[PDB]
Amino acid sequence: TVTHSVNLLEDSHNGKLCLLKGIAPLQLGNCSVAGWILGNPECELLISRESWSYIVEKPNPENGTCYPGHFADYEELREQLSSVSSFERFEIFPKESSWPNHTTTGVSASCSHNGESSFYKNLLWLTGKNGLYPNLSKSYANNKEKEVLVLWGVHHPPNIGDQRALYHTENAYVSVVSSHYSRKFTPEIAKRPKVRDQEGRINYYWTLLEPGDTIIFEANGNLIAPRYAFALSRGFGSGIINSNAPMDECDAKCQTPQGAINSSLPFQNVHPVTIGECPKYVRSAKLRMVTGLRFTAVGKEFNKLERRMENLNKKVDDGFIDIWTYNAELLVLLENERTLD
Amino acid sequence: TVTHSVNLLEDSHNGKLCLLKGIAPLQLGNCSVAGWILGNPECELLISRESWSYIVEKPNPENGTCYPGHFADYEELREQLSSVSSFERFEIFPKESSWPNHTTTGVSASCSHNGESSFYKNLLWLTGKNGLYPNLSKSYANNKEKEVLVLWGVHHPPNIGDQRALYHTENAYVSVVSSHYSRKFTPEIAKRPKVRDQEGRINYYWTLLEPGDTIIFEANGNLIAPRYAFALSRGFGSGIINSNAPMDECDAKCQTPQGAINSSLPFQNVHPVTIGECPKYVRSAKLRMVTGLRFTAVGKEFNKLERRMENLNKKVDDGFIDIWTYNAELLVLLENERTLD
Amino acid sequence: TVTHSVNLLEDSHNGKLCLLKGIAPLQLGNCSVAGWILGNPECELLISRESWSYIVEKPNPENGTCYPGHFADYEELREQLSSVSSFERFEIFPKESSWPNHTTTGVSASCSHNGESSFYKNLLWLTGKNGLYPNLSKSYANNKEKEVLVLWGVHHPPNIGDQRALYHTENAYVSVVSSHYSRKFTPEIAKRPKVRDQEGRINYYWTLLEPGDTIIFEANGNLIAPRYAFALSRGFGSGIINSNAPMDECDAKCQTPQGAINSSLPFQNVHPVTIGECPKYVRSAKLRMVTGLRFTAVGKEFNKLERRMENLNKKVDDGFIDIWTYNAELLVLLENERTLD
Ligand SMILES: *[C@@H]1O[C@H](CO)[C@@H](O[C@@H]2O[C@H](CO)[C@@H](O)[C@H](O)[C@H]2NC(C)=O)[C@H](O)[C@H]1NC(C)=O
Ligand SMILES: *[C@@H]1O[C@H](CO)[C@@H](O[C@@H]2O[C@H](CO)[C@@H](O)[C@H](O)[C@H]2NC(C)=O)[C@H](O)[C@H]1NC(C)=O
Ligand SMILES: *[C@@H]1O[C@H](CO)[C@@H](O[C@@H]2O[C@H](CO)[C@@H](O)[C@H](O)[C@H]2NC(C)=O)[C@H](O)[C@H]1NC(C)=O
Ligand SMILES: *[C@@H]1O[C@H](CO)[C@@H](O)[C@H](O)[C@H]1NC(C)=O
Ligand SMILES: *[C@@H]1O[C@H](CO)[C@@H](O)[C@H](O)[C@H]1NC(C)=O
Ligand SMILES: *[C@@H]1O[C@H](CO)[C@@H](O)[C@H](O)[C@H]1NC(C)=O
Ligand SMILES: *[C@@H]1O[C@H](CO)[C@@H](O)[C@H](O)[C@H]1NC(C)=O
Ligand SMILES: *[C@@H]1O[C@H](CO)[C@@H](O)[C@H](O)[C@H]1NC(C)=O
Ligand SMILES: *[C@@H]1O[C@H](CO)[C@@H](O)[C@H](O)[C@H]1NC(C)=O
Repeated sequence: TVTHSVNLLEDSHNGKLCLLKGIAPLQLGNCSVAGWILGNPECELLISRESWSYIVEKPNPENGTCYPGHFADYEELREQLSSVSSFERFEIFPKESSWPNHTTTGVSASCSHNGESSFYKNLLWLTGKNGLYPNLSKSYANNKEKEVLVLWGVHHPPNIGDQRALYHTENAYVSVVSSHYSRKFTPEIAKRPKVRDQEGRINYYWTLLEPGDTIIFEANGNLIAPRYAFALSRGFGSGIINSNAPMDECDAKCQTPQGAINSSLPFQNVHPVTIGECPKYVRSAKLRMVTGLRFTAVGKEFNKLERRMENLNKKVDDGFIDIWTYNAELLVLLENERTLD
Repeated sequence: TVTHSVNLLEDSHNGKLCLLKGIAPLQLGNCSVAGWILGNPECELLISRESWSYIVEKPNPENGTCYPGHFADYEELREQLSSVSSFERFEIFPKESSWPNHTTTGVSASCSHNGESSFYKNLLWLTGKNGLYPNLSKSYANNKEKEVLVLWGVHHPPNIGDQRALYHTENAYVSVVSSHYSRKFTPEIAKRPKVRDQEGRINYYWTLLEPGDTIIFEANGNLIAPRYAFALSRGFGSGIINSNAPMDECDAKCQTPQGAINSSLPFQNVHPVTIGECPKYVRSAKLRMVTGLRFTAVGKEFNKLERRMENLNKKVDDGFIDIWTYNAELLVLLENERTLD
Repeated sequence: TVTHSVNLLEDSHNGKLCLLKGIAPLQLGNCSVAGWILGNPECELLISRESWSYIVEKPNPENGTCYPGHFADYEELREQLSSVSSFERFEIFPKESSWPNHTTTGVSASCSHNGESSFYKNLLWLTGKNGLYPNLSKSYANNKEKEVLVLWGVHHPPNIGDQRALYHTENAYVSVVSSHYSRKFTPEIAKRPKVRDQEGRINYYWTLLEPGDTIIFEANGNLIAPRYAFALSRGFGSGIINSNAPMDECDAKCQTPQGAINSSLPFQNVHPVTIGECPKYVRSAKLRMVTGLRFTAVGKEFNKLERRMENLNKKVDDGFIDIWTYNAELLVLLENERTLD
């Protein structure tokens, strides 16, 4: 365009999910956030990962909720976990001593691992023993000085005989309480479409038990209790990135779902979603300054019933993306009009 | 302002709801979206309209929900239907063969047509027969390769005798299930203010059964079952316009609630809501460029309990409307300062 | 920077919560909005205040909900009350004649006043009498020509014996109905963490009964009925300000949580939240124009389960704050580049 000029825009991503500042992300792989937290057997991240720089999820992961059901506030949980830099996966309710008189080792084929029927690892499918499902009243007091992510579930069996078998009551209930949180779940029994060869459901629920707060579970049946929980360490700059790009042990300053960015420029256009010390996104292509003469992630953050939000958010993000872009162009269009003197 | 100048702003709307690209809108008239979908008798659009370019609703339509009650996620449904370019109204559950042993032809005065008591046309008010309301288990499998909008309802009668009469049970339930969607409704019996001379209620519910998914209804009473559903064809550019302006068989490129726009200009100010190839809205009035010398609809998108959203959305839309406007003015204010050379 | 210049930015707040246009705010003090509306005894604003220019709340007020429980749509109520310029606190259900055969004067230590156990003042804790809790069916018809804010509550006692004592039924219910509003509450009985030395809960509910609409309460127990309600007078410019700054009987044109603003300038940076005829916020510090040569409140508007909203709103507000700021700077940066001629 002119003899001397400087480009400000970076359009080249290394096409890989590098390290960030020398810390490594968490690759869920086939697994989704729901399976990871719940401990879907196919994930194997449980024992091995507790820290990262960012989380990596694939566009359409299939290994999430193995036993069909509704994961309440799934997207709110995603937004919670975006800011989690690390955590501690601890056995809030030890399987061995917490449930002496309840048949742990409830298992389903819908969650099979290596061919054998199994179940989530961070949860527990309680069932009666010796013909009893005695009322349970287990409690946990968050004394870890970090907010504790607790998971649990309620089994909505397909028929009354199944419930009578698992729990030996027709009219069971699940009560979960804390200092603020109070809720009661009754199982809904009904035949349903046979997802993953299973005709029942499990409703998955969660809450962030704050330090000092005490959470109580009461139940005469239908509880998928927690075996492990998570003590969360919040962190800025981290976040969740949806992508299927490969990784090497490259290190970078910025990261984006298509690839990392390792360049001094202020701007870029590969993708607005970004993590770390990164250039700022624009839609443009031609940011040249003459020197001579002649944010949050997106995509799965909202569910069916929230399409307003998405639209609104689509209206907002996209708006700003345009807005600043224009200004940026204008700024150079001004500056070139000036620095041509 | 100067000898030579070009105006960029269009402030003249033809005051009519023309055709768009030669396709005709859907004029609900007195009827609202709720009555249209539910099939409020006063609408008469059912047999006759299945396609359009945009939907037209009046500010305060009175012919919507004839039998009083809460239409769940009404606004979410509006946002769903904004993107519907057309659909197919089909008899998911034929009245004649789907309910052989249940008294169809339940009717109320609150939905009267031509003086005779009647009922919604896209719904069915089941009632017992021969002293029985046998449990029903009807199912539908979406094999139409398009997402299917299903409607239904639950009758909350004013008193226990009314329920015992209609359904011959005091403790009825309604279970609606799909691959994800699972829900259970119990009728709430109570005397209430006598809206449209009716002391009971009907809670209206809906869902988008995706292709291949199977929806099951179970009930021992209190079901207002569907007679017709809708297979949706999504479409960009379409949308919902709230207005009372008249129509002629004029054709236009753009449309707005006050009137259409047929002009080459890039900008305008008649209304931000617009459909089709349209000039872009601003608040301004004086966009002149010298050549010489000296989005989504709005208004009813949110309910009572969501006034944050509206405020937020009001904060956003109005913001951008201002923002760009300024820039536009600035752009000309700059350009005139330049093109005066 | 240059010999002649004018500053446009105001960075000095008087550090006090003055009057606005000569009208005085409402200082809740220790009390929060919830306690104020509910009538937490420690507030004493009830008899004495019904009008203001704005509301003042402290960052972490401790005197709100005295009897533990969930205040439904608390934040939506805050947003409702932001636009309330005044109201009329009237005894919708007179304690003396509305509940002849129900033991008013239910009291708890969790709401103690001056050492004596007491209870909210705008609510009523009904309890049985002479061994009966006869079904009640009290009603109110809004004939005040202003929307009426109604409050009520449901006692979820810690154990079945407590409920049997207060209400002499194990399976109570609370039905609240209006022309649109219909709802039913069943008490959930469970031992819980002993907040404010209380092991039960009260779920607080509200609604805006519009003029002409009739609200009906039905109950066989567990009702914390209303004693007073509020007829609301909407008003622009008013709002809610969260702060702990002191007050004098100073008068001002604008107000902000850190302090008032009394200055002619168009801009400022002390705080974006503002009330009244105020300069417009920016982040900047150096707005000088040469003449020579060389919105809504924020912070508590959303709850736990809504962190998307907050993020979104944080994304929006902060965005605009930046955006306009830039433009403003640009505008002067342009103008100085021009007015230096
Ligand atoms: C985990 O995902 C795998 C697939 O990624 C599931 O295994 C089977 O995958 C094939 C395709 O490779 C499907 O056709 C099968 O239907 C899958 N199995 C079943 C039983 O349907 C596996 O089921 C998933 N398991 C969990 C726990 O997520
Ligand atoms: C449809 O709306 C019409 C009015 O547009 C309703 O008919 C009556 O309208 C008059 C005013 O013209 C009202 O005073 C009456 O109260 C209305 N009827 C009743 C029974 O109140 C009609 O009821 C509506 N019907 C439906 C099914 O929407
Ligand atoms: C109102 O708030 C006061 C505190 O501002 C509460 O009174 C006690 O305050 C001290 C601290 O000054 C705490 O250590 C005590 O725990 C408080 N009392 C109790 C019983 O815990 C008072 O309880 C509050 N009351 C209401 C109705 O809000
Ligand atoms: C699922 O995970 C397994 C094990 O890592 C892998 O072999 C497979 O490729 C993954 N699924 C897909 C679609 O790649
Ligand atoms: C569990 O059951 C055994 C059965 O003998 C009993 O001895 C024991 O006390 C029970 N423990 C708990 C914690 O319920
Ligand atoms: C309602 O529809 C009827 C029939 O089209 C019409 O006569 C009437 O004018 C409509 N209502 C109003 C207020 O115009
Ligand atoms: C309906 O009832 C009739 C009564 O004789 C019975 O013959 C028939 O089998 C029933 N059909 C269904 C579908 O319930
Ligand atoms: C609570 O209110 C009382 C009475 O006005 C006051 O003495 C006390 O200082 C307030 N609390 C705090 C923390 O200031
Ligand atoms: C209240 O109870 C008394 C008991 O004698 C009875 O006389 C009176 O009719 C009752 N009133 C109401 C309103 O229930």
